[PDB]
Amino acid sequence: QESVKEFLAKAKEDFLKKWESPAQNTAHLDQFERIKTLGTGSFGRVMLVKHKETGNHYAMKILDKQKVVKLKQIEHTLNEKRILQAVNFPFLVKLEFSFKDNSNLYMVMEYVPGGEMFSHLRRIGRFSEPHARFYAAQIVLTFEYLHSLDLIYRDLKPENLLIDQQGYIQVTDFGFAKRVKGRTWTLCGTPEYLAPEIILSKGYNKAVDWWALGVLIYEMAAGYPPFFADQPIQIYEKIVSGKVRFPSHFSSDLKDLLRNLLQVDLTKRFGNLKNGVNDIKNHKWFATTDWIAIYQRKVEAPFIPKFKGPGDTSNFDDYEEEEIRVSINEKCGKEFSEF
Repeated sequence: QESVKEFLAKAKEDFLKKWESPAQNTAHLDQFERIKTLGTGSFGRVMLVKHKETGNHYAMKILDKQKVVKLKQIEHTLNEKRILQAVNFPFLVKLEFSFKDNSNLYMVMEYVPGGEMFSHLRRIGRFSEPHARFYAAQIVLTFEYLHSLDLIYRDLKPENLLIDQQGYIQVTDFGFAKRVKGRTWTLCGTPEYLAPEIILSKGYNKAVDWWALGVLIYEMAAGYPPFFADQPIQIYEKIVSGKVRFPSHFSSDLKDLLRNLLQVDLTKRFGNLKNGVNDIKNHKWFATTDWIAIYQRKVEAPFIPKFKGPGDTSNFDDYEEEEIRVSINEKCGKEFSEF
């Protein structure tokens, strides 16, 4: 416990230095060769690229400034980059470079070829309780780290959990990550993973991450999320109801933990009590977990993604290659001046 406290203090000092003096403009597009588009969204894309000089592969997130403004994701994109450049933890994907041009914002990250947990979960069906516990433990440590720096993550789901070549998690997408002391109000996340207090719209705190952990653990072990319905409105009804139905194969301990994580009133929810993360870390379901060994990656992973070489992308879906448009005129200069 003393080694944790001492680790987190050093980590806060490290974070705050970089938080106060953010790295900017540490590379340029011309330094990278495009290999393949790994994914697309409403205001950007992520591409596999090769750094021309070193031959190292990276995952490059490219965001269209005009589209970020239109979808009102300005502050969110600024948060993402500022937080990512300042954090350092094994289970967070490392931001190696960032920069911008006339048209786009760029975040070059370590490439994780194993793909998203979500795809592996669908292929396998459901994880064993020992299997789920392995992943969950890493998320518990990751939140313990993030919350210690007053950071809420807010985008937990298996889609955002990449599996590295050691079979350990790397969390990607900090679009909803925010530094806040106390409460915040933005309606954001994924309907299946939203805490009641987000839906209720009265404001909320880091306790929403612990709720989402409850959802993640359920989804991992059951093969499907605890609150599912045809339409978001019906999903939200189930969430705020205070009712969960657990599969028969769920251990008594697992159910107890999920009852305490999927706790509707944020003042009785595990991880938001006076005793914080220890209520989770010391829970019976985790009695077998060696938290230090997990941090170190000394625990045998349940599954190692097949490596198929550098620049192989078989763990990702296919996407048509579209142009990377760079305008001659600077766009949205003011809005993204801090990037």
